[PDB]
Amino acid sequence: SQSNRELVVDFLSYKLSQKGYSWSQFSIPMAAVKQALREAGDEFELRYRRAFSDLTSQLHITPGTAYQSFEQVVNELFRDGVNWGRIVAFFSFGGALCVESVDKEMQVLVSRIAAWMATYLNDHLEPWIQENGGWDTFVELYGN
Ligand SMILES: C/C(=N\Nc1nc2ccccc2s1)c1ccc(-c2cccc(S(=O)(=O)NC(=O)CCCCCc3ccccc3)c2)o1
Repeated sequence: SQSNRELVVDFLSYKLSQKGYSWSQFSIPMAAVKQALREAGDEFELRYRRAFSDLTSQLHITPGTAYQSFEQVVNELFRDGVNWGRIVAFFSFGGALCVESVDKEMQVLVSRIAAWMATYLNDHLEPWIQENGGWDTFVELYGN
């Protein structure tokens, strides 16, 4: 999808803005999915992410690191399969890897992390999203 590409892009830009970094590595129901996912991600970071294993601990992200490394770590969010919260967490996770990377002046890694997210979302998560009524059902379940 291209739709999903802009979600990842929307999410990462919001998060970089929010946490105080440049988001300029990045140059209706869709504004509505964006919002719902934005807020979802904030609620997950606020209330919940504290409980989980730091998956950022299990991926010292560096210029050498490739998609399989990424994939293998995100796979830990989905050993029991996909659900909406785990998808929210997946976006959280990416945002996190963007904050660390800019915090590590590797600002260029960002767009690549966004590449990986769009690949991972599209290869593994999409089959579930569609089965479960797509993003419009997420919004209905997590709006406001
Ligand atoms: C380890 C991990 N995440 N780690 C992360 N690290 C970072 C760092 C930065 C940003 C995001 C993350 S996410 C992980 C695995 C699964 C999930 C997850 C994410 C979102 C939602 C959910 S959830 O909604 O599906 N909830 C759970 O999985 C917990 C439910 C536990 C029920 C246990 C139970 C047993 C028997 C009877 C009743 C209940 C899981 O996170």
